[PDB]
Amino acid sequence: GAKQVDVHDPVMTREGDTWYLFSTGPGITIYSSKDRVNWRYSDRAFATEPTWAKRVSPSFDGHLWAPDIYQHKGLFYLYYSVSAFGKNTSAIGVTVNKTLNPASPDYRWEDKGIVIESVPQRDLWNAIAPAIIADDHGQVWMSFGSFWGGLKLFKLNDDLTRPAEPQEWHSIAKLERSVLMDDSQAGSAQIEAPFILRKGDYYYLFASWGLCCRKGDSTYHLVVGRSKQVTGPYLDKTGRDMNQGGGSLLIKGNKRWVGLGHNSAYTWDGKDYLVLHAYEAADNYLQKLKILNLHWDGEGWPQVDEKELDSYISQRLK
Ligand SMILES: [Cl-]
Repeated sequence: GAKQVDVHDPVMTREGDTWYLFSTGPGITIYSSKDRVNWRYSDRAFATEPTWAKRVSPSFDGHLWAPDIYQHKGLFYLYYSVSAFGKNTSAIGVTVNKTLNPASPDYRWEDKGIVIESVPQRDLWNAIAPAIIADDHGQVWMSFGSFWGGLKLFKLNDDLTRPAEPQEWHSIAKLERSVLMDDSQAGSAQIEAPFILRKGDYYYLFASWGLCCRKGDSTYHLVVGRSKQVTGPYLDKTGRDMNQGGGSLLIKGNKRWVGLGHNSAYTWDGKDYLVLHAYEAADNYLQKLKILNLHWDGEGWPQVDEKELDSYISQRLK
């Protein structure tokens, strides 16, 4: 290729011998790769935009946020966020395809509409940044959230397009906020973008703390907690519940990478990987894809080598 690939809020999956990468961007931006390093543009999920997006977000600009990709019964489920900066006029949608290869006769994204929507003054959460997790009991869950009253988990219905009925919800992580604050304001609870990975006997909840998207002043970083059951509670290394501000440091930025986060995490062929964006100080703070090897310490906690922020170098192909 020649330049690193620029992404925000990345997720990944493999179909056959091809890797696919999904990013925040117009219609959700999709790339493909044979080796996880050299990436070509593949498609955008929506050629224009979801038919319903403007009614949720009247000033919608075409950019969909924070995708999650999930394989289930032979299909590909791509969750995506419609929102507006600074507000909780937001909704998570899902669109489904039979395959990820755009040359395939089976290739077509079909929107299934709104999974969940937040409404100002009704909901103390923000319906963005979905992540899908299955448990040991045949059930599938969505975690999501950003600012307001924090991160939530709810049970999905049988087709994975709406909340199961009757509904079942759980709070999984939170930072301080008084309800006397105006309901329309994001607050000081700088927590977002949950992602859950099952490893050994625990579920691990990753979350982003601090502020993204602000050049030299970004404080964005990753913290983690763990729970025996998918529904919590997620505790940190000191035994503090993430519902009361717990979370142990996984990785933070340095002089070259000022802010990093909004991660995913995967087990591929018996090894584990952390997938994130990081803002490159030497290139106008432009967010680059980073894939790091995910290790586990003697106490059962994830660990990464921050040197891989430099040695993992994606390439954008023609
Ligand atoms: Cl995400």
